[PDB]
Amino acid sequence: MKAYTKYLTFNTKKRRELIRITDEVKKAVEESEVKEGLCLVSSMHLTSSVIIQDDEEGLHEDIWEWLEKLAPYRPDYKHHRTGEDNGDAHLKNLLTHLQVVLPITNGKLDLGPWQEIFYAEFDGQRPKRVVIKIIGE
Amino acid sequence: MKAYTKYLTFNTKKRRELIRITDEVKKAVEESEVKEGLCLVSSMHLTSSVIIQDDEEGLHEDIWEWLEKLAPYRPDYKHHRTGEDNGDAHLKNLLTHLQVVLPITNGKLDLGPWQEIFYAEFDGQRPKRVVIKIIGE
Amino acid sequence: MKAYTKYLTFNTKKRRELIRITDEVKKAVEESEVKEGLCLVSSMHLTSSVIIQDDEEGLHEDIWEWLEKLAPYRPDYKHHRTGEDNGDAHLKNLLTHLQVVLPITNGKLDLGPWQEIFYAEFDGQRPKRVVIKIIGE
Repeated sequence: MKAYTKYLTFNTKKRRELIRITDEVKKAVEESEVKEGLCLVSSMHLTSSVIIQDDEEGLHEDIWEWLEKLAPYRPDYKHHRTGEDNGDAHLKNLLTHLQVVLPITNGKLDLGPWQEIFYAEFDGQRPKRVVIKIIGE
Repeated sequence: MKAYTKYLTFNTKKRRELIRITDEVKKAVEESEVKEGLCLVSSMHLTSSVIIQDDEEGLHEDIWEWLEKLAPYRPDYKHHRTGEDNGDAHLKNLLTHLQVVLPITNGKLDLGPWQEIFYAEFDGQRPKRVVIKIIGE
Repeated sequence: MKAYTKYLTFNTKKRRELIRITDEVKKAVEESEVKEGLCLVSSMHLTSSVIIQDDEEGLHEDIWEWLEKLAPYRPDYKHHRTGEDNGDAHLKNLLTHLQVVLPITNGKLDLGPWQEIFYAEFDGQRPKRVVIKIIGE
């Protein structure tokens, strides 16, 4: 059986940011030479997630507003006992889920007509990685 | 290694609907002849998800009410700049997560005593697909 | 191809509880002899989930408070028609997502610097299982 691993590193210019990584993942799928298989794309951190959204602008704005609404920055989270006040970023990671698993069909990332893979940074400005793990034939 | 792919197509009679697809997935697991492996079941759209719930009626009603409560239809989402006002469906997809991964054990879908796989449509009435991707031996 | 299955059983002392199972999963990864692969860790129940959080105390308290806030116990959920009033536990399962999929790299669980796998019980005090399903080489 074939297996392929690749790590993507980000250091966003902002604390919160949406980064397209579909082509990155597609590059990995090609390198893996896998014809049929599974492709896991997961954030290795608790304050960021790999999500599948689409490209529309307005929707990107809606998700930040919904995230802030459901998992708002707060000064009083208990996590702040450590002096860290990125508690909301952890909640946003829980909310959105840290990862996605995609099919590989006929040597291709099996995506829907509008699906796009993003690295959703919730506490960036420092080096953080995303793992791509592919298995199959 | 063995790999099997199958797409399920839905065109719900309603914008929002709960559709049982466990037997569909089980049919695919049988066709794949896989003894031991993994089975990914994922929506190929941003406005629908594959979820695992159970069969109880009341709970089905609770999830729609909770979804509407956490990701309410709204006329003012920015996504509406496109004239599309299914923004809430995208949020519901984020909320519930687009997919599930299930074990295949001894040639069988490895499910809990009450687990049932559903295709949860949040903006239906048009052709949308779900991918089943199986790998293993 | 190699495949390995192991079930973890819990019967929490409390209705709601956070249980570390990272070492349990690591034990399974070792037993599987898999060098490169995927490792699914999923709750077999609708009222509990496998989540990835980190170890900080304050954050553990924040997640219970956020969960209760987003998916509060309630006496009036429709699910209660059955006399069961664990409706909130089902919602919490939806919220947090029942499972996680982890990479196996060089015979090791491929985890981030702070990632820890937990069994998050939302209606415990009875025997419930978590499945570990590993495939790869």
